[PDB]
Amino acid sequence: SFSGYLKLTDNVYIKNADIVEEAKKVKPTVVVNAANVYLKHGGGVAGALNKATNNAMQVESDDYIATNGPLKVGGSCVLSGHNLAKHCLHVVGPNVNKGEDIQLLKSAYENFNQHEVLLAPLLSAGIFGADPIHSLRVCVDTVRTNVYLAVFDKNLYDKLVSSFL
Repeated sequence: SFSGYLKLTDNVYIKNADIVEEAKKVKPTVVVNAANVYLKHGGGVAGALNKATNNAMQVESDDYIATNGPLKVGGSCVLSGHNLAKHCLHVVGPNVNKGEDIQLLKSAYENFNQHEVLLAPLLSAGIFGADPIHSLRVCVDTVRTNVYLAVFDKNLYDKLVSSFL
């Protein structure tokens, strides 16, 4: 199962790990993607997850967008997890670098509550430009299901754990 995760709360766990490597190892029921409204998996977690699926996640996502149109910021869709997970929950956190509303981060985390257990990144962190300390705070205060957070950056992981209230 998941291993080496530090317990933050009753249901939130955290580890300094590459989410792609965690997904290939654990093969969880749900891996969360840090998606944009277009499901264009170019960089960050999305680019890395997509690259691990040999671009199959992108092909599937483009068919989904062609049929359904874009997601909302704060919204999500469930697609295949390909070789990484049974499912991929593509969640759109606000991208503060693109001027999106940070108040939508709580709405984005609410999507996790539809799944009993998930492997996930911190939403809106990294290239999405939000404060990762704030993202972890919103995560612990919003998610009620079991979330295993994979934090790619070592120094950020240490800062998140040492500053966690």
